[PDB]
Amino acid sequence: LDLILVEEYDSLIEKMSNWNFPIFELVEKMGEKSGRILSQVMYTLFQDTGLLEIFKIPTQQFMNYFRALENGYRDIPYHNRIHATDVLHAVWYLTTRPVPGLQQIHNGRIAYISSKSCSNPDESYGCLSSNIPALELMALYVAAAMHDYDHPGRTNAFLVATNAPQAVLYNDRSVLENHHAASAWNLYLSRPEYNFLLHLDHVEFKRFRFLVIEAILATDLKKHFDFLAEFNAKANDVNSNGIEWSNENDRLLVCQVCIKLADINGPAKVRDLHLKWTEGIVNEFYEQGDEEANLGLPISPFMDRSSPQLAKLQESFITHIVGPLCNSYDAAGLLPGQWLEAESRRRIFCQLMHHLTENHKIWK
Amino acid sequence: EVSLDLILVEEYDSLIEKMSNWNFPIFELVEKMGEKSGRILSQVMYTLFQDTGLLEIFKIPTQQFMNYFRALENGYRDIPYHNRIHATDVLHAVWYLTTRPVPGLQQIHNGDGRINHGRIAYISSKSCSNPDESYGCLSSNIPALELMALYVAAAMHDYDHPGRTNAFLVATNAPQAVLYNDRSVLENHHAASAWNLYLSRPEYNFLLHLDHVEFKRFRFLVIEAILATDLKKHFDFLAEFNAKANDVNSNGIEWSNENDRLLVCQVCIKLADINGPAKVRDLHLKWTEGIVNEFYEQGDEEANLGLPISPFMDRSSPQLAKLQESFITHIVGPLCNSYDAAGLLPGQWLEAEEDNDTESSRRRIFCQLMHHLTENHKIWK
Ligand SMILES: CC(C)Cn1c(=O)n(C)c(=O)c2nc[nH]c21
Ligand SMILES: CC(C)Cn1c(=O)n(C)c(=O)c2nc[nH]c21
Ligand SMILES: [Mg+2]
Ligand SMILES: [Mg+2]
Ligand SMILES: [Mg+2]
Ligand SMILES: [Mg+2]
Repeated sequence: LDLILVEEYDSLIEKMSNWNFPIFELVEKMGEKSGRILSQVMYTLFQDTGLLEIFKIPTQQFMNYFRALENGYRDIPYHNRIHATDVLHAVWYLTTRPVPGLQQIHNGRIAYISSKSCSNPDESYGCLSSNIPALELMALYVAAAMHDYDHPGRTNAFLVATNAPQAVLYNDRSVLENHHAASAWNLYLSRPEYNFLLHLDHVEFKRFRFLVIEAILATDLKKHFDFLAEFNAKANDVNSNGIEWSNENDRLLVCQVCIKLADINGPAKVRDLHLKWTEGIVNEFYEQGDEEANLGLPISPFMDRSSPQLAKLQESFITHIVGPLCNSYDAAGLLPGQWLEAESRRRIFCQLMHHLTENHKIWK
Repeated sequence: EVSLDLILVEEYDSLIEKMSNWNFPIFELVEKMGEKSGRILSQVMYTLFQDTGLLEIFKIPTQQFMNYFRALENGYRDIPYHNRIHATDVLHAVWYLTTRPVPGLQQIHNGDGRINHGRIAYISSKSCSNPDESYGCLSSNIPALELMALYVAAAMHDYDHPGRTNAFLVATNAPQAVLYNDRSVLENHHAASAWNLYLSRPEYNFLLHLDHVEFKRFRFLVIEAILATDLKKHFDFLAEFNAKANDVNSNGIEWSNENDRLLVCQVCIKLADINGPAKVRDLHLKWTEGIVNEFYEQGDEEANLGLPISPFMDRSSPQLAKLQESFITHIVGPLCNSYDAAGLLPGQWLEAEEDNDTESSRRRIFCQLMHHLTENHKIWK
């Protein structure tokens, strides 16, 4: 049994080491225990990261909370625990793997993580794990795991339009996003057997909670262009200055843009995966459409299964949302990739940047 | 009948006449009402909505209006400061500030039985009017729908206040602070609560004659006003306001810009929410009393919880003078100046449009609340 469990860990880490991690396959391998995918992946990553040790996190409470958090994810076509797991894997990968030419100032007193499943080929590379303190990256990983907690499979617009109690409760501002963060943090405080951050002083915990909220609320698309604008003003402005990883604010922004990219990574994966996710999103949209119909309301754009515009939807999405975000992130040179020759006065190859471009074509 | 209708009119004219003054004697009204004093807010709201014409503009049914505002009052807890009386005071302030004559204010704007949704309505106070063309009032630049939202927001900005600060709630990990992720915890609760109350029952629906567009906008405007009363964002609003209105490279206002209009409206409740040290000594002190008493009530609970008593909240070690001094210096002070610099403050010209004293925009103006502020400041230094 001991060896059997160790084999499973090495197996997973090997699978997850690919940006195009076959998450749907894992779902199958787990079979009936499929519902514990988010907690299992969280455990595996917190180990590979070393966070469990860095913050003396008791294994029991950790699993208690995340096993609970998982059950909070409804059984809907897209915004479910599998999505959360995917978003988690993405932020982990994006802040762990080698980034061509990334200058690592804080190159690992504040603790810094380092994935045991990869390392920079040489000084020509770098990674966020070396510029962003472990506390902050843990907030990101946790935020990712709870960012779509208890999603109803409906959009903020729908909630706001139908004057849903949840929308009235939050004054129509980031309705879902607020509810995700609040519901999850509430769950955490519900029982003492969930408190896995007990070994953090009131100071650290206060900040950790802040960071987690900031990350989750940044996943509200209505604020997409504001983050993007703000991120570029700091990172991609020849009259500005790089980032200054020694700055909390700058670092936070980097983290927010990172989770934003991870939440909508769909079209930046291999076609196989991209289509599987797309199928989920639209099926969920069509359900929302059938309701608007039943409520005698105008069906929202791209949500009418009788008059679909799947390609127009995806083409539009990539063009206006994921695309510009990816470029900004790429321009800041934070995207993991690899050099092409033996010489940023050199050609790099960004696998996800490539996937995005190819996918855009299938929707044109 | 007539002997009953003629008496109802008298009360109206009285209240209006009394409110027609920046230093409206609220507490005197509280007593004049005595046992029916629990309905100050609903009575003032109704009165002000007639003085402005809002009842007619949006064909607001009296029954549902009273129904809702009566219920809204009841939501205000019986605490030392954040109570229906404070609400009524703030409501009166925004009403006054956006209605009385303002020296040199541009009038750039629109100066039967069916509602014409094609035309943008503007309200006009019956209890006053611009002395001459040298004066302009805010109600002439900000559409009725927007001012009505400001007034309604004032009436609900502190709904169900617990008498505790946001910091307190965040620190004690109150269920409400968790719910709103420590962001404008109280302010969020006020708006969400009042709105939930409004949609609670059909007999509260007094806005039943606004089309979906108008309602949607009204709701948005109200929330924006209420949430601006969170002092944590005080300096941010002040900064932004200065950037537009009066700064080195300031632009102006352009009342045609919805955003600028909202900013002005927000800076208004902002001021009206803390008008205390800008009223006459009498009123200023009476308010100061309520605030400290409440601050102390908090300090007590902080103690019963084994928490460090928050600054100025320890009654067995008060620092009232220091408190007010600082507040009038770092908060209300800079706000009034900024608002004054933009020239949006009611007031009156000192001299004739001939101030070229060779024997020594250009003429002199006297702002009542501007001086009250300088005076009250003295009695704390
Ligand atoms: C689900 C939706 C709010 C955002 N979103 C997304 O994240 N991915 C990956 C898509 O392909 C997509 N297509 C439309 N909307 C989309
Ligand atoms: C009540 C408090 C949050 C703000 N506040 C206020 O509104 N007025 C009028 C004061 O004099 C005052 N003094 C300290 N804090 C104050
Ligand atoms: Mg989401
Ligand atoms: Mg998501
Ligand atoms: Mg308040
Ligand atoms: Mg108030």
